[PDB]
Amino acid sequence: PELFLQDLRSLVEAARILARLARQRGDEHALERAARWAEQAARQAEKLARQARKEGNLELALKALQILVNAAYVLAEIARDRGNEELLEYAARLAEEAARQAAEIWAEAARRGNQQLRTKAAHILLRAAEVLLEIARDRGNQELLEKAQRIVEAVAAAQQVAALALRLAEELDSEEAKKAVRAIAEAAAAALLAALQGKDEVAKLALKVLKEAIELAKENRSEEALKVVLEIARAAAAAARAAEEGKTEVAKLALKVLEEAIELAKENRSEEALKVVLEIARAALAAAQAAEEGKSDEARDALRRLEEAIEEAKENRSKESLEKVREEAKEAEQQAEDAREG
Amino acid sequence: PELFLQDLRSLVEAARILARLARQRGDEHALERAARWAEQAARQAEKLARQARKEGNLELALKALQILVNAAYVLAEIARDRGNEELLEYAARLAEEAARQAAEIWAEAARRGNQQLRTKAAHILLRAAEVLLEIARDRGNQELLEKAQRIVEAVAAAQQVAALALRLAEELDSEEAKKAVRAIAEAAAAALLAALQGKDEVAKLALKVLKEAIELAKENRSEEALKVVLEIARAAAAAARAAEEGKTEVAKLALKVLEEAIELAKENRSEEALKVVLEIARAALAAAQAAEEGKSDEARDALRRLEEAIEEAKENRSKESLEKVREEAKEAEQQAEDAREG
Amino acid sequence: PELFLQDLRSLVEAARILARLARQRGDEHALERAARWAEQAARQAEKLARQARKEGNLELALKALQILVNAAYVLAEIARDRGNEELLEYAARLAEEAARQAAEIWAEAARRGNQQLRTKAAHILLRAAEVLLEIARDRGNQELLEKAQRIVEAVAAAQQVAALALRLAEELDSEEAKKAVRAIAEAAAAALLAALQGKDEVAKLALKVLKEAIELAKENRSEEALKVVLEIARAAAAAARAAEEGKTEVAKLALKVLEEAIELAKENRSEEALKVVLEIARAALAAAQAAEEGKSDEARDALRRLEEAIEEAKENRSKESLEKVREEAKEAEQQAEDAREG
Repeated sequence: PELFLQDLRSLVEAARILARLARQRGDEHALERAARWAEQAARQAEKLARQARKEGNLELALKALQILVNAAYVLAEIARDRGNEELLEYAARLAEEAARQAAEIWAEAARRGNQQLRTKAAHILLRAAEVLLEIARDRGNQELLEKAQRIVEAVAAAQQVAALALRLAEELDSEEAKKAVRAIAEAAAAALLAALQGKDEVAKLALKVLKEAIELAKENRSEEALKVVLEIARAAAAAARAAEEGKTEVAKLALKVLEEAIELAKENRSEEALKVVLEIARAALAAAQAAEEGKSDEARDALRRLEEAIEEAKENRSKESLEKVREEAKEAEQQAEDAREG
Repeated sequence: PELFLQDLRSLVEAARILARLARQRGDEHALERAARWAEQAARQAEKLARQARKEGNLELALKALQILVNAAYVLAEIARDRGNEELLEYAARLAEEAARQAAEIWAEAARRGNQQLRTKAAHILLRAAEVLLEIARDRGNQELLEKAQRIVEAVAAAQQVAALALRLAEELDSEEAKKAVRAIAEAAAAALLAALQGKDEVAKLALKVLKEAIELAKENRSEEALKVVLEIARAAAAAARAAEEGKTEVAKLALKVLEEAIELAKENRSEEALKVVLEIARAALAAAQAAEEGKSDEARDALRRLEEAIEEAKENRSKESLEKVREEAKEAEQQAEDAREG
Repeated sequence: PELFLQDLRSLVEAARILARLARQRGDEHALERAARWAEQAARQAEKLARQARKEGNLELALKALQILVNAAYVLAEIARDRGNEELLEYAARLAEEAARQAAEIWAEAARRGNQQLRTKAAHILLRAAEVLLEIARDRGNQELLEKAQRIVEAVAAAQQVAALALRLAEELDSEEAKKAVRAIAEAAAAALLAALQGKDEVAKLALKVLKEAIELAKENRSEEALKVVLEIARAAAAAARAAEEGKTEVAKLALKVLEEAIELAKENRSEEALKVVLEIARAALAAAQAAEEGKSDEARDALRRLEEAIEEAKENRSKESLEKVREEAKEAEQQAEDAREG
């Protein structure tokens, strides 16, 4: 049970001893035996985590990482002394595919409404990226450092999106607010998986778009703006499925489609201009399912339609032309219905 | 709530990564960004601790230190590598004014009767002085080491005064004993703030006076001696407000006024000599409020009155002259009433 | 109470500061004072552990070790800098006689049926052997390393015997199984004390005999084989009291008396051959009390009787000669009754 979880922690703390003890004894017979006391151990937890994540059980699969994550820092002191990069590039795959399912845990954290666990996942991601640090604290994998500095940057700022949620479910103890906050966070977890892939600038600017969402939500908070930011929360969310589809050319385009809209929020802040912005986003949630489908020449065919219209409200913002970008926003929202139907 | 307390621990463990990761990448853009991930974090807890200590809430403001105390050991590895002593002398004020309110927590620990927390405060003071150690483990601030060696010495011995309290509230499970023990400890916390200021010898000998209190309390423990040591417990207490008033010349004099009295306790141990010692102390609790007032030429005017009387019981100790230092102790106790009235 | 247990943890963390602080200040007056803040502390717990182990209280005497075990790693940084091997060979006796009673705790763990604590004891043994590592991480006590590499090897494999117990009290949730499992573990704790003494090969092969017990128990598990392995569990157990009696010549002989029997288990697996093996072991539990008595010329006189009979079932295994090693096993079991009576 959970006794076998504490029955495995000592085995890990038995490799950190026998590996440091057998490297200091010339016992490469026991240093290869202590290097086996860690390889024979970490797998029994990876199958335990795969079966716990299969049962939809969080708190145990969460405690299954902090023990399995530390298993790298012991195999680091082993494969560094023996010098075998075939046993060092083995802990590389042991940490990359480990933090793999660590973010799929932080998904249903906000996607199901657990807020004290979406901040408990950051420990693993923080204390597991530190397994590549001391692995290259002096060594040097130049391309690997270009990830942890773009990964650890994608954790601390990711948990920062969960900060305004609390300070807005506490500054606004409402259900029309704690539903957006739980979904404007269920939409912020995608920025993790969007900068955790090669495109680090795609999601650096993805959360940067959701940044102005709360700033335009604390400035003008309507019951039609709580749903304007919420219909834009889970709308810019799928801009990662466009970046996670080669279409970072269309995702960094799609994620930017809302930037000038959230900028046109507190300038011409009208209940008729909000419902034109609050109705302008829904196509992005359909154009992202189209760049997660493959129509980059049809998403950009519909994306190049709201550009001269982005140069419409920008050029012509007066009451009859921002309300003409209203009958033009409805026309732009029709290109998605002509594309979603396909 | 307390979720934002765990939502801040990961942010600290995210600076210890990104600062060690960006110093090892030439990213003084991210090493100045990781040096900001710690500066933007520690303040949100210092205001949380100031608002928790404002509400009279212990256990949360106590857990607010162990996270805020560790914040120094991360900024140490930053300001040491960059070499900027304008960012290193910033963590100096971040640790000095931090342990500032750490002893004001241990005050109401015994001053309100919480004994398992007066020993929980020592962790912070011990694990926060260790933030100056690794900051100068090789560097070297010679004047700063002359504090931590006089500070850490003032913690371990301070928590030693709380040891006899337990072993006397357990060796004497009484209320006439657990009230003195809770006040002979509420009087021992002042020795912390008296050696934590420049005068390290003032309180080294202050607890050394309360040392013979329990030794003369385990030797001759009367119900009139439980109140003799208790009327001397919170009496020598205010000898710090004299040292914390420049008058370490009058405090180290006032703290020494009880030394020869506790020595005259188990030699001429009489219920008529106890009530002459048990009535000799109360003037010190009034002469300390006078050296905490400014009458160093009037406290020493009344202190130089019990000196030839200290040379009275010492010279003339026989039954008619220790009982003549009785009608002289009452005369000495009258100089405080002529001084307290002012 | 347990407040004095937390009132002692800070005192330990006050030596690790003042010893590192006074060695870095030339204060060999305070470095000898910090070396006293640890010597005056560790004994108050060793008497607390001796009085807790006297009261048969586990969880507190278990938490009395993790604090007392760490006390070595602080005195290591002291006696290494001062260079005095008369203060370094003092922490040697402080760690050897410490792990002394650490295994006598893991005894009644399974010998009384507590399975989640027999795995909690491994932490101490693992995190206390690591006190000799950093003590000789660079120094070098060649004969001492020949112990910790044979001690830490005797912990991780010892807790491995407790693994099959869970995976057989969970794979077979029975009382005829959870009684053997609690006794085939109460018999595995002796292998700890048998390789923790000079004879490291005596118990390396002792658990190696109990290894084939479960392998022959998962292959052919009868209700007469659950009692065959259980009557062999606590039978090979006392093969340590023979090794812990100089008679490692008779113990490594006695521990090997069951090897060829567990090998003759799944080859001629008969309910009439099981009850001949299940009745062949009981003499070992009586021949081990004879090598724990001193009759090495009478135990080997009875041990040299089952050798030509070991060369009987091996030579003559057919149905009439393994059943003739049946009427010979009863004859061999009679030499113990003629020896136990003495």
